[PDB]
Amino acid sequence: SLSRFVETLVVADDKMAAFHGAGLKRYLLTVMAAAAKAFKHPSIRNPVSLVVTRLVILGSGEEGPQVGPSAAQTLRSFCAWQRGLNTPEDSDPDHFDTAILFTRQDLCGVSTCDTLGMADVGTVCDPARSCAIVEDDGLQSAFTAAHQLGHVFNMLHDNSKPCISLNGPLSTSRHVMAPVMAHVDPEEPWSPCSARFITDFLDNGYGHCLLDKPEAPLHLPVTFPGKDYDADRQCQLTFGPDSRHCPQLPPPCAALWCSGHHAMCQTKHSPWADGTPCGPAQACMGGRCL
Ligand SMILES: [Ca+2]
Ligand SMILES: [Ca+2]
Ligand SMILES: [Zn+2]
Repeated sequence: SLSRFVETLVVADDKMAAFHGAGLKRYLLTVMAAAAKAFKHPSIRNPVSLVVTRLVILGSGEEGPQVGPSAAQTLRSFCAWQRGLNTPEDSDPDHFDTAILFTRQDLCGVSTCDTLGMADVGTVCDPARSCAIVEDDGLQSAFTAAHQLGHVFNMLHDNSKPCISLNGPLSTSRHVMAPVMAHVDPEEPWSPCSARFITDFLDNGYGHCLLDKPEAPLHLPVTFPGKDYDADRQCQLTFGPDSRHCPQLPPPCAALWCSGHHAMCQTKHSPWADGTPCGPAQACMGGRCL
């Protein structure tokens, strides 16, 4: 089976910078790594290799895309912007196959949105339309990412009419292309339905532009995200610099609860990052302490 490469542009926005500071590039790489690990899983049934060839960080001095107010607007804004950066032929190292915008603007509290982001379906090799938006809110934005790129590869939600047929009645929502905020089974990240829709896409020659290998991609961390950022840090990434992990809430791994201000524990209900210590000889995998 012919091996694919997705030459990804990554764009961090004006507010993503304020939030992450110097820690940004590393953060963004840690997330992208994590998305890339999902596309590399045998469950997708295709040798797809997610790869960052460019990374751009804006100001505040750098006239970027007009992000906000909505998610639908942000995507049309981004996709028109991102083109001024691309090149005519996939022969120039600067040519990228798809683009992703991470923003820390609350779009999904003012506007409708897919998970915490948006994308069109089946666009991988259309430079005018191959692009995505993700609202960042922690390491788990690596799955928001994959879900949106999934759509880029012509995937649909696992609760659509076509997907019920293929996944079977006893299907769970523990996969990347589930319409809810996901808790992806890492033994089986992609469902049968997602596995098929991509196969058909690539087989019908829609991934013709993913065949060239980029000469110099950015290095992606090979350590777990829970080792790179501990529980407190992960909490800090979701909610703010003052947020500490509330470990006391059972079961370990299933939900990252973080402190806030009397005093409280809050949650976005997305698991602890994979490889967070949760026991003496234990770390978390897919929201469980194994
Ligand atoms: Ca190229
Ligand atoms: Ca390419
Ligand atoms: Zn979706």
